Amino acid sequence: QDELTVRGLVAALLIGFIYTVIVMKIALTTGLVPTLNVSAALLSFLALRGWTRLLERFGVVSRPFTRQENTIVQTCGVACYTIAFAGGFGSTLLGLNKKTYELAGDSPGNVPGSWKEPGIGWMTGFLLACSFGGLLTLIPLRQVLVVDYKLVYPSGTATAILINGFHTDQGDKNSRKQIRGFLKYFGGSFLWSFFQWFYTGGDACGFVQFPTFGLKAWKQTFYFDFSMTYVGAGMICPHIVNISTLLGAIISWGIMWPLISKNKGDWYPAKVPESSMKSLYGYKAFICIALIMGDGMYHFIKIVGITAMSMYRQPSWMAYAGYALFSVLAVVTIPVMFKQVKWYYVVIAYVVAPMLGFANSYGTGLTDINMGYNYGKIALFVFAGWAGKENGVIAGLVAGTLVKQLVLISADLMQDFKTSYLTQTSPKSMMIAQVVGTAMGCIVSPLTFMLFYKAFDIGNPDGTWKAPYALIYRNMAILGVEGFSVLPKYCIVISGGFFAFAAILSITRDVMPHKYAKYVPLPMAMAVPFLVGGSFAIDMCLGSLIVFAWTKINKKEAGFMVPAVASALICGDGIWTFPASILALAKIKPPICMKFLPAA
Amino acid sequence: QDELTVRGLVAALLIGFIYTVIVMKIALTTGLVPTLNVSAALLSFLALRGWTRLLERFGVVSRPFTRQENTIVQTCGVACYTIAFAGGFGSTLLGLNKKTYELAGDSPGNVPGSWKEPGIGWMTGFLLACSFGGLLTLIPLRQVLVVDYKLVYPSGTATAILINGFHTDQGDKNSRKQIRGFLKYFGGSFLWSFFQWFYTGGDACGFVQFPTFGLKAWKQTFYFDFSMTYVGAGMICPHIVNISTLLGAIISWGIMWPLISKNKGDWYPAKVPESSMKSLYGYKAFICIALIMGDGMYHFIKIVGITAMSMYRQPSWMAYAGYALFSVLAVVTIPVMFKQVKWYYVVIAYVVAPMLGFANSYGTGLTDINMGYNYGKIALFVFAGWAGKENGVIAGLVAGTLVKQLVLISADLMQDFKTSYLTQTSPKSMMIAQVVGTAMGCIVSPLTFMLFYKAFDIGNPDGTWKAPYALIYRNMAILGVEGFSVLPKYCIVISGGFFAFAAILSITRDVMPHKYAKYVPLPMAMAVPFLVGGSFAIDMCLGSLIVFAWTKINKKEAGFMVPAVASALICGDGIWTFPASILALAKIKPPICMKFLPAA
Ligand SMILES: CC(C)CCC[C@@H](C)[C@H]1CC[C@H]2[C@@H]3CC=C4C[C@@H](OC(=O)CCC(=O)O)CC[C@]4(C)[C@H]3CC[C@]12C
Ligand SMILES: CC(C)CCC[C@@H](C)[C@H]1CC[C@H]2[C@@H]3CC=C4C[C@@H](OC(=O)CCC(=O)O)CC[C@]4(C)[C@H]3CC[C@]12C
Ligand SMILES: CC(C)CCC[C@@H](C)[C@H]1CC[C@H]2[C@@H]3CC=C4C[C@@H](OC(=O)CCC(=O)O)CC[C@]4(C)[C@H]3CC[C@]12C
Ligand SMILES: CC(C)CCC[C@@H](C)[C@H]1CC[C@H]2[C@@H]3CC=C4C[C@@H](OC(=O)CCC(=O)O)CC[C@]4(C)[C@H]3CC[C@]12C
Repeated sequence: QDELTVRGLVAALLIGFIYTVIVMKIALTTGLVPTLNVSAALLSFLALRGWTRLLERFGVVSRPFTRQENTIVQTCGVACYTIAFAGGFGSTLLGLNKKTYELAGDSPGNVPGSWKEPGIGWMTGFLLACSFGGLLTLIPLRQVLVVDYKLVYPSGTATAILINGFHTDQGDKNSRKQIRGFLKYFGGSFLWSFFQWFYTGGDACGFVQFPTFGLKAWKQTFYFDFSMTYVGAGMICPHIVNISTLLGAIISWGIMWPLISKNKGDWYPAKVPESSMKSLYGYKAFICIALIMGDGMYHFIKIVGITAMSMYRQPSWMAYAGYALFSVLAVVTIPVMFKQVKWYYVVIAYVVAPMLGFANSYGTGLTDINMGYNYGKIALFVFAGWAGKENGVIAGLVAGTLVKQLVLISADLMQDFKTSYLTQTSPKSMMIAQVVGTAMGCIVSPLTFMLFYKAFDIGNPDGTWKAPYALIYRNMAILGVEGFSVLPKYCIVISGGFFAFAAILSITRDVMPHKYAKYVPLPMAMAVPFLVGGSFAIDMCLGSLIVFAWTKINKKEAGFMVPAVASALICGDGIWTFPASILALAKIKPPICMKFLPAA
Repeated sequence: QDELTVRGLVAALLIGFIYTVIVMKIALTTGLVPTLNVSAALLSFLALRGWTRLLERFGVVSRPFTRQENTIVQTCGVACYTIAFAGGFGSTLLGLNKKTYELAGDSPGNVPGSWKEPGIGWMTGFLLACSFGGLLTLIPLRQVLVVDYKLVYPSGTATAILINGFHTDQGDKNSRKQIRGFLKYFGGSFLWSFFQWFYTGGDACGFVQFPTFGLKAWKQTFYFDFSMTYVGAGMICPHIVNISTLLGAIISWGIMWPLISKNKGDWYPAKVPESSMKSLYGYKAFICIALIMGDGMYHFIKIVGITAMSMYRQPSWMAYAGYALFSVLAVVTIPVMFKQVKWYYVVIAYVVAPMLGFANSYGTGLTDINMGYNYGKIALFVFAGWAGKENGVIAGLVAGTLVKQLVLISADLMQDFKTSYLTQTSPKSMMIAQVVGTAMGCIVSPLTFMLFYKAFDIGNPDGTWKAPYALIYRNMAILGVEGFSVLPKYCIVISGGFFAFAAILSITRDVMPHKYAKYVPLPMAMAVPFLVGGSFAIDMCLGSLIVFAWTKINKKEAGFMVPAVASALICGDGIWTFPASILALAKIKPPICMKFLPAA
């Protein structure tokens, strides 16, 4: 009790509903889904405190609003609208339409019978079959990642400190300074993000696209964006993670991509545009996943090996028993909706999902970057190649959704579990909130999507309701119909080499003594700057430099003030994401565009 | 003794010589003469300390290098290169050439016999006749302005604190914090100015031309440039000065100029470009000088009235006796060089010079802005109208130089006297340094100018050595040949109205009780934003806002730390002016141009 409340369920439903509308409409118009996890924590506090104070004003007495209750409300609210974008409503499930089929055009794999129309009944059934699969895998993941590996989730840590500060009324020698120090940088970060908004009024202009080291380095993604989220995240991360991130940027963007791009006419065709698996993006996706798989497989096998040895020498199996039940339920249900999907396609997806989900959850616990979109695109490509021209596009799209959603749900909610750990929230109550929130998400989102779908015209390339990613994901399946031959030359060989390189580094860190194991780079921390630019790496290294400078200047103060200052920078930028979404919701666009030119 | 040293004279000659070359070449190529007063103080310290330490390394003993000696060296050095730009070598004396005469073209007033060629003999004689006139007027001005009126010269105050910090080795509870606090902001301001340099690579782009309130307000000069000099200057100025500066910007740029510009076809011709006395710049120059004259005349008359009453009831006259001697020497000498100039033209110039010099020196003591260039342009216009088409262009140019130089010398060296006051430097030793420095300036500058003039081609509009202001000043004289009829409609009436308005405000402040005299705006502080934009006013108000916020937060700390922090911001930007000049000297230009566009 005192954590699961009726008022909390009502507040979570309201927050989950309004956030679903914001996420859905933005996805159906621009496709740039914002991260609104931090804003939900603030809205949960304001809504419930206002309700309690309203009762106080009228004389009605209510139960005290504690920090554990606030975490549960955010947890239920987050899972409600997470399905809105993790379910592929604007990316993959929208790519099954006949409208998207016609936009793709006449091409191999795009057979006349590979289009599906949206509907409330099948979408709700599709989500319920697969949404409750990731939740069961989370229970074993919480122990190994949050409490055993002690991974720091910067978004989870920042939200936990924010939630604690709201409910911390104790007067201590440090508590007062923690809150006041948090407020000074929270307001500054929010105003800084608010100020930047007026000058990001075009393609690649603003403080985000600032060439701090010149235009030549900026085009190589080696600039410094003024993002306090990445600076704040890097402050609470260990230096080895921040250094490893810089190495990945230098190896990929400073060495590898310039060298590989020198063969734009020999290795891969030059007529095809970039950002496609046939041209220079095959290297981006496959090498990046190779590093994570090379490191993720070693860790996952080691955990199984340790567990196997412990049992041989002698609720963990309860979660997997329930996971198998939902896995079978999905296997018997999904091919009924889609004749294209075969029964064993779903079995393979569910078998490798805990492994893929573990890798992304582990990666999110180091660099605060959720790479579940990359896994869905890779899973879409391989599954599309597992079927011929017939029943291939739908097979890739549907199988991609299962992998994309389960992996995204895992990483997103692991940070939410990190918040519960720091706020002394009961894990069993957290499990109930996610199940209730996910169940409502599987009902609200299909209803919300159909309300937009029926009222407006979605998918028109020359209209307000344009979904660019619906066609992009459709083209990935069409290109994925053909096998691995479409990948550029030496793409598999280099990926296999980096798989070995990732494997060697993982082994090297656990075999060498602890003295020399503090300097081995992390293979999957280096993998993040392979898809995103090196600007993220520079920001993380700046955060470590600030902590390194602060620690030397004042060892005592930096011990307890760095988490508070780092959280304020993350929260302040995170809070502004809600007004920025509303401005984007109301078609209000930035007035000015701060462009940089080479003294033309 | 201990202030006038042989090593100081040698160092001042070297600093004065190198600064003359930098000022002369920049004036002959771009015309944007930098303010290098702060950089001279640092170079004086480094040069002499290195000389003393070199003697220490070799075992040679030397007299201790004190703060008074440092002030004298900067004083002699500043006066040496001040004549380089205050003498109109690149603006007015270059406008007398036959090359400039041909560029002006066929127009009334530009008679065939109104060109003069440069020469070492007459230029040296011309300067010696008029350069030592302003110095004598300074001696009475020091008492009334520096010590009696207690005007704060932000550049003089900042240099004095910088010079004191170099020679302050005492260990006190506050002295250590004063120096360390100065160093933190001095390095930050220097790096900030250094960082901005790479992005100001074009016409109106960079952090200086930042539309902090939108593009509409920026075109109205109501933006916030990131200039730490103006922010630092406003911190040590009283709030009434900073508020009055904002009022002048709102009245002129927010009300007057938009309304007057609405008559671009009726009041003044629209074909003629702006920034000319015939179109919208007559209002800028005449109204701005009207406010200063309205306030300056009241103060100057009051000082004479107080002095007259004191004598009636009963070295001041020594300075004026010497000033009259040089005034007569100029009168008998200048018309010999120029047949165009008549004897009584010089007499009128020297009679009104102490009045004009007092007004600019008083204005420089409030807003740290030297407006002697405006007086020279106004003096050029009226004196050109005092002669017909014959002997009119030369009469305006020559008479403009006397007014421009004497007024510029007064304001520039009054800040130097403010430095001596705070550094406990002997005023009589300061007088000797200025005379020696001015005498060398009248010799080095004509030699330096002729070295460039003989070696290269100066005045070519399509060459590296282009002097835009030489022709602009030439056109002012040609337009000034015709009388006050060329001024736009109602220009004199509005200027006369603001003359009364300035007079009323000056009287109102001294007649009302001290309780209500703290809120009367200063007429000549409002006059500064009439020529420059309102961005300067905003920066000054930001500095007052910082002090107002700092004082409320910590009354004790803001008492002694504000001058140190304000000086560091001014000095840091001032020091960078020297490397920026060297980069401009070596034809090195900024790489990037940070342009702002309306989301085109
Ligand atoms: C003490 C700390 C704060 C150091 C400050 C960081 C410097 C190492 C950075 C800041 C500005 C940077 C410069 C910003 C811009 C350029 C322009 C760039 O020239 C271009 O190529 C621009 C486009 C073009 O000219 O074609 C060359 C690198 C350079 C000098 C960068 C080099 C590295 C600099 C000096
Ligand atoms: C200390 C922390 C806070 C970050 C500071 C990093 C920068 C000072 C340095 C480190 C890595 C450097 C980069 C390392 C590698 C490259 C690759 C190089 O790319 C190419 O070789 C061009 C290839 C082509 O022509 O396409 C251009 C310089 C650049 C961007 C360097 C620019 C300056 C960077 C970003
Ligand atoms: C708490 C403190 C820090 C307040 C922050 C200052 C605000 C009062 C300033 C900062 C940004 C300013 C905005 C910056 C840019 C614009 C664009 C401007 O639109 C334009 O006209 C741009 C050119 C065009 O669109 O044609 C309208 C004013 C506005 C909203 C400005 C209004 C005033 C703002 C919000
Ligand atoms: C508080 C301190 C630190 C300075 C902050 C000042 C700004 C918040 C305000 C004060 C004065 C304002 C200005 C007052 C007057 C005008 C005149 C107005 O000009 C016109 O009427 C346009 C004329 C034309 O169309 O040519 C445009 C708005 C502007 C620039 C305002 C923009 C916003 C300003 C700069």
